[PDB]
Amino acid sequence: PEFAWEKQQRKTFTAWCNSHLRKAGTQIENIDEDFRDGLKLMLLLEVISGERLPKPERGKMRVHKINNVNKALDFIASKGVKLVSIGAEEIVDGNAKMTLGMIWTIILRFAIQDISVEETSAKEGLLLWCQRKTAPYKNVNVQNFHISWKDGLAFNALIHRHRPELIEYDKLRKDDPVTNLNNAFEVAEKYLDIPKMLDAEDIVNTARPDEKAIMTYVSSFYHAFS
Repeated sequence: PEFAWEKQQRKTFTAWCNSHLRKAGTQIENIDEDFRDGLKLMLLLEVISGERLPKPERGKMRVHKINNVNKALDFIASKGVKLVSIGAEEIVDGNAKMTLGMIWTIILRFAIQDISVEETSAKEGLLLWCQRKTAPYKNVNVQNFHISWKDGLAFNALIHRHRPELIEYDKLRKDDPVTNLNNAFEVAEKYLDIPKMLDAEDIVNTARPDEKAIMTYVSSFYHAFS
């Protein structure tokens, strides 16, 4: 039995991994299984760092997989990440909850941390960028990475600020949140080559939708527009 934030993070983090793994000629399907041998995890880190990790071992025994995951974890540690709750054995053994936490760590370090706006970095910097870009939209008030995005208007406003032809902003009503959210999600996919990472119903019906999932997707817009 699972949580809503858990279904949110699995969809989102899988789609995010795939938005990078596609540049290296592969995809994952099931985040609970497809990183257990460490190969696609090294691949992911090569794509998002623009660097190369130590040669992977493809011998199919457990010890090689543990070795591959430890290289990945060493590469993350080398970029300044203090890994705490996670270890290579439990990843290879398919600790799905731990594997989700490791992917968040990678998203935070490689997609969010280096964002810097007006002497403000990482999550806070990304939020300030959203605030700046959505300033002139009177029916938008970005104050967080959760409820502020629930009605779909902020997503649409972000796109429209950069690419006004993609969004007919005046059609969008505040009390029509699922239409707004899907509209943004569809435009981002078709036109900005940002794959869908969120589910509209999960966003609307959760008092506070998952801010890691929203941060992940929004970080993709920051990089698409930079």
